Amino acid sequence: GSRRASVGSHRFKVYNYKSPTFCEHCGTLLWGLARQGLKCDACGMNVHHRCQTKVANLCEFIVTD
Ligand SMILES: [Zn+2]
Ligand SMILES: [Zn+2]
Repeated sequence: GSRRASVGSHRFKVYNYKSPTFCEHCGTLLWGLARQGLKCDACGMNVHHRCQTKVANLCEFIVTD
């Protein structure tokens, strides 16, 4: 089946956003045409590069057997 996992760290990777997107740590716009911020590979959370180390929430995602 599947489980709702909740883990201690995100897996952030630089991402190229295609529409105006806001930082899920600080709230403000991820500015630019490209490389505007980091998307978590596991849950999709978007943050600024400069906000990465400040992120304090759990990373939640569905795991399917
Ligand atoms: Zn995450
Ligand atoms: Zn931010």
